[PDB]
Amino acid sequence: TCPFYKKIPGTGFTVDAFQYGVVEGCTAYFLTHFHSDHYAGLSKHFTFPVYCSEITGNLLKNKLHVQEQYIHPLPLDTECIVNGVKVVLLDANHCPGAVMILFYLPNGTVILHTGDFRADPSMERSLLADQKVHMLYLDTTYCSPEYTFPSQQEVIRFAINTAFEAVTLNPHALVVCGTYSIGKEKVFLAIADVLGSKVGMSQEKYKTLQCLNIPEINSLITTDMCSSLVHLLPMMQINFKGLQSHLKKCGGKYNQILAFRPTGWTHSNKFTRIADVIPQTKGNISIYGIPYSEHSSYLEMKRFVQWLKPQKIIPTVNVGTWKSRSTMEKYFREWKLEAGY
Ligand code: NI
Repeated sequence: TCPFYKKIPGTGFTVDAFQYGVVEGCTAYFLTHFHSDHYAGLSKHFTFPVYCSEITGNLLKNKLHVQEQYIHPLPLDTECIVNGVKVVLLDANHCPGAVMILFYLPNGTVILHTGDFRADPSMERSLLADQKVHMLYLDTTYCSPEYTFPSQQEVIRFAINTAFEAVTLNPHALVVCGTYSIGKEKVFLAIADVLGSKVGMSQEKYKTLQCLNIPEINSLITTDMCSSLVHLLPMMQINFKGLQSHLKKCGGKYNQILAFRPTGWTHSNKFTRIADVIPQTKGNISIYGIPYSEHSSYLEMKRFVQWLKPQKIIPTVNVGTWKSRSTMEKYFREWKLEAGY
């Protein structure tokens, strides 16, 4: 049954609740972003209003074939009225089109639902600064102190330098980047840009990227693999068997693969600096695991919450075990006592 943490009290609204069939008494279904655990259940047969960002609206229309009369895209940073309730969509710093949602209840409660987000100090100068939030529905993906990772900027620097160096030493090396969903486009686009190549990918993937309102995308991507030395493949195929295979397919245009697997977190983060990352190598194939996160680290999350000072926190991630739940509630209490709210 629809869980309580996907329901907005005092409204007929749900958030990311498309896999439960008809949710009793739901008058508007909000979608934070186009990732499968969140959209699961949408299709061309959905006949209720869906509210979302313009980019997420493009992906519903073109990838899932949701009919246009049920898609209600909203501009960001703009006060809008949905079924008589004032709402604002804010940038979530997650994947393209990902939003957080501010609900202004008739009775005067203000509710922020983060969707998936990577908290950042820039959010402290959005519309959020202008009024108090009583309840926070928080993306708690990495809510434990062991989760540290570098800035996105430091990680992209690492990848750019690595790739530029390898291909300048060997102009017959191919770079491969793994993907299984939107997000993390900066990885493969930054590399292609430093090498003066377009990124080659399947037609299905090129279609997905054309939905995202990225400036000058026609200049950076292509479905012609031959003319490209940065290839995007499914994340599944980023392993020695999968890469040896792909290399055979290129017909001796290339003699070496350098591949990137942008993962969330890995236990090498507790020990290893970004400067200190090494690949796994077999033969003429090297694989780099890089910690490019589109979720908040524990410290980023803690700062955002201590800044916002909500009266109640509702976790949306890692809620399935008692030990998880109970550990998160302990951190919330530490944060609150340390900051004085
Ligand atoms: Ni997500």
